[PDB]
Amino acid sequence: NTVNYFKQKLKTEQQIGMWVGLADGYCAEIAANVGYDWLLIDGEHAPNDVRSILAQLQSIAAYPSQAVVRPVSGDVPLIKQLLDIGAQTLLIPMVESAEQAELMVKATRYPPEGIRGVGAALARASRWNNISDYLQTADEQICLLVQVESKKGLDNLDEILNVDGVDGIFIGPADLSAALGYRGNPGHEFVQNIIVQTIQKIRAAGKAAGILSADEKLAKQYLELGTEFVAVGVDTSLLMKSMKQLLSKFK
Amino acid sequence: NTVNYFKQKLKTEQQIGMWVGLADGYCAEIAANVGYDWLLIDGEHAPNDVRSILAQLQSIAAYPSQAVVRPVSGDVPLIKQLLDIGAQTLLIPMVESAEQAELMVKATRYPPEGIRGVGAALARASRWNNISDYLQTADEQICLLVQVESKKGLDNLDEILNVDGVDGIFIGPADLSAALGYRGNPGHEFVQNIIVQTIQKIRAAGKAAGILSADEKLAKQYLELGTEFVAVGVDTSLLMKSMKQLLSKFK
Amino acid sequence: NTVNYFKQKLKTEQQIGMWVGLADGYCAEIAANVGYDWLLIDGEHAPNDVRSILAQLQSIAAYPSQAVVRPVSGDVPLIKQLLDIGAQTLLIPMVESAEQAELMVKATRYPPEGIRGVGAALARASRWNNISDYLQTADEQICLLVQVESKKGLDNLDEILNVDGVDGIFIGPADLSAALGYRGNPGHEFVQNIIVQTIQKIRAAGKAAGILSADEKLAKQYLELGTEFVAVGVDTSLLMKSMKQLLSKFK
Amino acid sequence: NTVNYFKQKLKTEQQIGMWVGLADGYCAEIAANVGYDWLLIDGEHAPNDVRSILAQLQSIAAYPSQAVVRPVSGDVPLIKQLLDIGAQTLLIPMVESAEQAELMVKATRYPPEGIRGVGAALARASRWNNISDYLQTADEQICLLVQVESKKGLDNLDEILNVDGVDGIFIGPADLSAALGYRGNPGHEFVQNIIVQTIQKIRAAGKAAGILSADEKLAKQYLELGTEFVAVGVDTSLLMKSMKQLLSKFK
Amino acid sequence: NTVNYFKQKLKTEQQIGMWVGLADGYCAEIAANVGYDWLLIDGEHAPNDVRSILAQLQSIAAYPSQAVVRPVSGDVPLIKQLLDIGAQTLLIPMVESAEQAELMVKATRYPPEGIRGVGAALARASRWNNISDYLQTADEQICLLVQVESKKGLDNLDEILNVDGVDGIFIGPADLSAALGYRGNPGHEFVQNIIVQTIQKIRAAGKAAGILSADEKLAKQYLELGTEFVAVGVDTSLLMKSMKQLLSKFK
Amino acid sequence: NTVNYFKQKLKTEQQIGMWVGLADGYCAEIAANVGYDWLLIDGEHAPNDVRSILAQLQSIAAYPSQAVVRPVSGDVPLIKQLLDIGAQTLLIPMVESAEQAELMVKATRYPPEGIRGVGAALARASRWNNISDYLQTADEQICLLVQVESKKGLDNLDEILNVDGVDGIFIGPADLSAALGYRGNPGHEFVQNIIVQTIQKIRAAGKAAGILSADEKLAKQYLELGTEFVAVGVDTSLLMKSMKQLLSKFK
Ligand SMILES: [Ca+2]
Ligand SMILES: [Ca+2]
Ligand SMILES: [Zn+2]
Ligand SMILES: [Zn+2]
Ligand SMILES: [Zn+2]
Ligand SMILES: [Zn+2]
Ligand SMILES: [Zn+2]
Ligand SMILES: [Zn+2]
Repeated sequence: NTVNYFKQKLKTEQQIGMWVGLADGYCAEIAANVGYDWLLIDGEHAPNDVRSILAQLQSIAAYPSQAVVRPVSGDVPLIKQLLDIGAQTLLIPMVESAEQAELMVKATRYPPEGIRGVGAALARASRWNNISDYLQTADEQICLLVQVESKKGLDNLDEILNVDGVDGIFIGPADLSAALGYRGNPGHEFVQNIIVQTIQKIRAAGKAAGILSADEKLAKQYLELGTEFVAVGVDTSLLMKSMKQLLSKFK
Repeated sequence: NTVNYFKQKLKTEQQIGMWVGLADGYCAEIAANVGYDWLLIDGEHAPNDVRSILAQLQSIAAYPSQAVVRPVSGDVPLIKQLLDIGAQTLLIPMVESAEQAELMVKATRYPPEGIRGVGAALARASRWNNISDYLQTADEQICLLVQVESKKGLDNLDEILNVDGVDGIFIGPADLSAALGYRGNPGHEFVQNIIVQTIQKIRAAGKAAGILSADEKLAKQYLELGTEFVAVGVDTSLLMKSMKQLLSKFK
Repeated sequence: NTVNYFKQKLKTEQQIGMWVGLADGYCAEIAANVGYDWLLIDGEHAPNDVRSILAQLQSIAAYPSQAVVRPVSGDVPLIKQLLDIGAQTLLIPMVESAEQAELMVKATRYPPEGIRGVGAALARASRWNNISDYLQTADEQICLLVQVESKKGLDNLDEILNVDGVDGIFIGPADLSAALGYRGNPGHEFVQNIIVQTIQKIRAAGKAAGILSADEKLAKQYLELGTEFVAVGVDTSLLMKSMKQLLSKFK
Repeated sequence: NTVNYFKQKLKTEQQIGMWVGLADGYCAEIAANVGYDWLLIDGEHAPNDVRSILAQLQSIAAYPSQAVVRPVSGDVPLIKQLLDIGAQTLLIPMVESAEQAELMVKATRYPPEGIRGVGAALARASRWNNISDYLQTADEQICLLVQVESKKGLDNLDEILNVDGVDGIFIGPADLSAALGYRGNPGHEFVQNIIVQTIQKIRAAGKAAGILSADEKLAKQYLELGTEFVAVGVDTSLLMKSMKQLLSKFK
Repeated sequence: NTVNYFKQKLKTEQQIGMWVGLADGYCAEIAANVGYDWLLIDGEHAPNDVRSILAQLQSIAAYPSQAVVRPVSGDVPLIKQLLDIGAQTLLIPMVESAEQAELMVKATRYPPEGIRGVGAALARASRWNNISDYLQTADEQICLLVQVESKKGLDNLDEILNVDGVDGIFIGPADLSAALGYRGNPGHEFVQNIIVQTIQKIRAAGKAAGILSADEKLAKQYLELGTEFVAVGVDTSLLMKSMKQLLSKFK
Repeated sequence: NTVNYFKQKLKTEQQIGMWVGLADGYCAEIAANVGYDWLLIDGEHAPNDVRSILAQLQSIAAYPSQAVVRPVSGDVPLIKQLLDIGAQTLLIPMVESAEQAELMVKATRYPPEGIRGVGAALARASRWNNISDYLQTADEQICLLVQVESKKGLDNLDEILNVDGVDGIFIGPADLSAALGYRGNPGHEFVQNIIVQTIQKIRAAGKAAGILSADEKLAKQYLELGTEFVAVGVDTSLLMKSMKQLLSKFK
C-alpha cells in the first residue's frame, strides 16, 4: 500500500531506473506504464516545483514503479515539503560531509530524534490522517539516498558511509567528471576508475550504490559490479533522440 | 515573419511532419528542435484546449518547424478561437461533404466573404494590431486542410476536391480502416488500395495530399506517390517505444 | 487493471457514490481515500475541462473507487475526448429521446458499429498502445449511463429503456423537480412518487437505476427499492456544511 | 453583495467599461482597481476557458467594478457553466433572430420557464447553497445582453427588440463593419449612420444600447446619444500602445 | 479596505480561525464564505507556492475573513515575496531565539528600519501604486506572528516576548508534543501544562497568544484562558472526516 | 541562435529595457512585440517561479528582445535552475560584497572553475544536448549582472567592480533611496548625486552600468551619462496608468 518497495529491494535485487525530467503528470504516467523499478522525478535539473512533483507522484501512484524525488538541494524546509506530499525516497544532490548527511537523516525523521516538521493532518504522506499510526511508522518507509559528485564528497566518502540512516550513495557522473576537470567526458578511464572504486567502497560499507548512465555498456558493467540502483536513460534524451533518428530516415 | 511557409511549400516540396500529443509547451519545444517541416498540435486526440495549444504555438514560434492545429471537430466558434491565438494552418477531422468543407473555408475567412469573427485587437494572430494590415492580409497566410477518414467522406471526395479554399486533403488511416471494418489494421490491402487511389485523386484535382504513418515503409511509399505532407511518427508513441526498448535490454 | 468494476457491479451489488465538484486532482485524491464504490467527476456543474478531469482520473486511478465522468452535455466530440483520457463510465445529462440515447451509445463505440473517433496511439485510454488489443476490447469495459431529469425524458422513458447499450438511467432530482414546477423542493410527494415509479420502471426493463440524494433517509429509501447506484453526498456541500457547523460551536 | 448593480444601472446611468482580454486573474485584478463601471471578460476573442474566467470573477469580486462575460457563442451548455461559476451578466455574440434571443433568455432561467441546468449545491453562483433562496431569486440578478453585429442581426433588429428578457443590445463595430464590406474601417459614414440609427431604435424600444469604441471622439458621441453601456478601451491595446509610445521616446 | 482587521482585533476580541490546506483559490473561497475571523493559508504543510497563495488571497479578498499566510520557513526573500502579493499577516514557523524573531520583524519592514525589499510598482500589496502613500504606511497594517513549537523556542520564550514588532506568539501543538517526546499525543497533561503556562506568559508580556486545536473541548478551554487567535479546525480534516462519517451510514 | 546579444551589446551600444512583472507567457509575448533591446523577467518583485519564467523565456525566444531574469535572491541552487531553463542573463539583487559577487560568478560557471550543477541532458539551456558542445561553450554566452542598492553595496563598490566575470552593475533606485532614508523619493538630489557618481565609477572600472527609471527625463539623463542598460518603464505601471488615464476622460 505505502510500503517503500524501493527501500526493501536495496537489500534484495538490482533496480533499473528511468530519469523523469519532462516535469508533468501526463509524461510521468507514460514513463510509469513501462515497468521501470524506479522513476527519478528530478527537482534539481528539470523545471519542477512542489506542485508539479505532487502531480507526478499522483500519476505514478497507480503503477508498480517506485518514485524517488531529487530536490534542487539539501534544503531542510524543501525536504519537509516533499515528504508531506508523500515522496518516500529522496536523492539529495552534492552531499559533501558526514555532518551534511547527518542533517539530511534528521531532515527525514520526526522529533525528538529528527527535525522533520510535523503536519500529518494536511499531508498526502499520511493520506490526511487516513493512515492511523502515521506519526509512529512514517520513518520505517522513508529511504534517504545522498549523491557523491564532487572532490569534497570523495574526500568525505568513508565518513558519509558511516552515517546511520543513509540507505544509499548515488554517484553523479556529469557533476563528478566536471569536478575532476573532465567536463562532458565521464567515459575517461581516470573518472571510470574513481567511479568503480567508489562503488566498491559503498558496497563494502553495507550501503546501496547507485548511478545513472545512458551508455548501455557502462550501465551493464555497473550492474556486474553489484550496483543496487542503476538509472539507464532519461525521458528528455529518449524523446529527442528517437524524434531525431526518425527524421534522419527521411531528412 | 508570419508567412505561412507550410502553405507555400504544399506547391513546392514534400513536408515531413511529427504528431504532437504530449499537450504542453515544454514537450512541443523539444519536438520543435528536431527539424520537422511541420508539427501537428492535436486538439482532437490529445488532452489540449485553446490555452494549451497557445502555449505550444508560443514554444514552436521560435523555431523553423511550422505549426498545424487539429481541432476536436469542425466547430466554427472553436476555429475562430484557434485562428485568433495565431494558428495559421488547421486540419479539420471527419469532413464528409462539399457543404461541410465550404463551411470550414468560410470559418477561416473574414466577412463579407466568410464568417470568421473579427477581434484583431485581442488576437495573437494580429500580434494585438502590431501587424498593421492584418484584417486585409490574414486570409493570404491561412491554410485549410480537411480529413477524409469515413465512407461518407470517400462518397463525397470529388465534391470536396472542387471546393475552392481547401488547400489539402489528409487521409486518417486509423479512422478510415475502422470505418471500412478493418479497425486496428490499416496495413490491409483493401484499405491501402483505397488510400493510394484517394491520394492520386487528391493530386489529380490539384490539391495537396497528406497522411500519417508511423510505418517507415508505408511512409516512404506515400512519399514516392508524391504525397505533399506526410507525418511519420507520434511523440507519445516514440517516448513509450524508446523507454520500453531501453528497459528490455536490462528487463 | 482497466476492468470496469463499476460496470460489473451494476448486476451484482448496490454501489455508494460521492459527487466530486471540487474540480482538482488534490481534492479528488482526498475523496478517493474514503472508500466510496464510485466518484462522480462533475463536468456539467463544477468548473472542470478535459485537462482537470484527466488530473482527477490520474489521482483516483491508484485507489479502488471507480470514476464516472459527467460531461457538460451529450456532445459527441467531448465524449470522444473523455473516453481517450480513459474515463470508462460516462453519465450523460438531460437525455430526452431514444434517438439521443442511441447517438450516445454510438458516441462510445468505435466504427463501424459506432462513431467514436479512433486515436488509440495518443490515448491514456489505451495507455498509449501499451494495452495491445485496446481497439478490439475497449467497448467491453465502457459503461454508458443517461440522465432522465426532464418532462420530455419521462415522456420518452420506455423508448430510452429499450435502447441497447444504455447500462443505466440516473434520475436528476434537482433538474426534474424544477421541470415539474417544484424547483428547489424535490422532497415533495408529487416529485417523490414520479421518482419511485421511474426507478421501478428502470429496474423492470433490466437496466441499472441511479440517483443522488444528500438526504440520508431518502438515500436509504432508494437503496431499499434496489436502486443500483446511489450517490449519497457532494464534496462541496460536505466541506461547506462541516465548516459552518464547526464555526457555530464558537460563533 | 450579489445584487447585479450593472443590471440596475442600465435604467439609471451611463456605465463606462474596459475590455479584459489579458485572460488571467492577475491582469483582471489590475483592471479591477481602476474604477470602471464594468469589465468585459472576453471568452470569444481572448484565450479564456471556464476556469480562467472563474479566476477573473474571483479577482474582480473584491472590487466595485461589475463583471460581464462574453461567451465564445450562444451555446446553452456553456451559458449554464458561466452562470454556475457566478457570472451574472452575459454578452452573447452574433445574435441574428428573435428565436435565437429567446433561446438565450431561456438559457439564463431555471425550469419550468427556462432551460438553465439546476446544480446550485456545486455552484459559486449560489455560494454552494450559502445563498439560501438562490433557486427562487437567481433570475432577478441575471442580466442578458445580445450583440447585433451582422446584416441578419440588423434584418431582425425590431424582432430581437420585442423579446422579453433581453436587457441590452450591444453593437459590435468590428464584426458589423466587416459584414457591411468596410472591414477594418468602422469609422466610415455608411457604418456610423447605421450604428446611430441602431442605437436610437434600441433606446426607442426601451432596451439598453451598448457599444465598444477605443476612439475617444466616437465614445463621447455615443455617450451624448444616451448609449447606456460604452466600453472605451481594451487592456491588450492599452498595454501594447503604452509600451510602443514609451519606446519611441528613446527608439 | 486594506486595514488589517486581524491585527486590530488582537487587542479587542478573540478571533476564530480555519486552517486552509486545500491549496487552491476555489477551496479558499468556499472556506471564505463561512464567516471565520481568519483563514490560515498554509505554505508550510500544504502544497502551496507564491502563485497558489496569491490565487487564495484574491479569492478571500472579497470576503470579511482575514488571511494569514504561514511561509514554509523564516526565509527573508520568501517573506518579501509574500508581503508583495499582499499578505498582511504572516505566521513564521519554528522561531527559536530573540535574534531570529528580530530578523523576522526586520524582514517585514522597509529600509532603513528593516530589510524588506522595495518594489511597490509591481506589487498587489500597493495595488500597483494605486495606494498612493503605500511606502509610508505599509508597516502600520503588517502583523507578524511567530510560532513557539520546540524546546529551544520554549528556552527563549521570555527573550522572544520582549522583541518589539512580534504581535503574536502561536503555539504549535503537533511540533511541540513531538519535540517533548509525546509525538502524536499533544493531549498529554505534561504537554497541556506547558501549553497553558506558555499562553499565560505570552498574555502577561502583553502579546497575543494563538493556537490550533481540532479538539472542541481543548479549543474552548484555550478561549476561556483569553487566547486571542484560536484555529478550531482544518479544511482537509473536515473534508475527509465528513466524507468518512457519511459513508459509514451506508458502509 | 543562442548568442547572448545583450552581453555583446554591453560593449557596443545603449540597450533600452522594459520591466516584465505581469508574470505570464501571454503578457511577456505582448511586451516582446514592441522592440525593446531587453525584457527583465522579474522573479524578485512579481509573482514568478521557475515554471512561469520558463513560459516567458519560450514566448520571448521568437522575438529579437533579449531576456534578463532577476531571481528573488543570490541563491546558488535557484541560479542553477534559471540557467538550466536557458536564462542567459541574470540580474542578482542586493549584492553587498566582492565575496558575494564572486560566489555569483562561480554559480554561473561549470566546475572545475565554478559550482553550476551539471545536467545538460535535461536542460532547455542545451536544447536537451541538441547544442553539441554546450558544456564547453555555455559560459561564453552567460552574462552576470549584480545590483548595488544598499549602503553596504556602496561600501563594497570598488571591491565588487574588481570581480572578474561581473559584466554589469545595475543600480536599484527604490531599494537604494530607501536604504539612504529617502524611501519613495529617489528623485532627491542626495540620492541622484550618489547614483551619478556610482554610474561614473562603474564605467571607469570598465563594467556596464544599468538602472531603471519610469521618469523619462531621468532616463534620458542616465543615457547622456553613457549608462549601457536602462530600463525605461514597467508593464504593470503602464497597464494601470493608461487604464486610469483613459477612464479620467469619461470619469
Ligand atoms: Ca484549462
Ligand atoms: Ca507553480
Ligand atoms: Zn549531479
Ligand atoms: Zn482520424
Ligand atoms: Zn441534473
Ligand atoms: Zn464582434
Ligand atoms: Zn508546527
Ligand atoms: Zn531593488
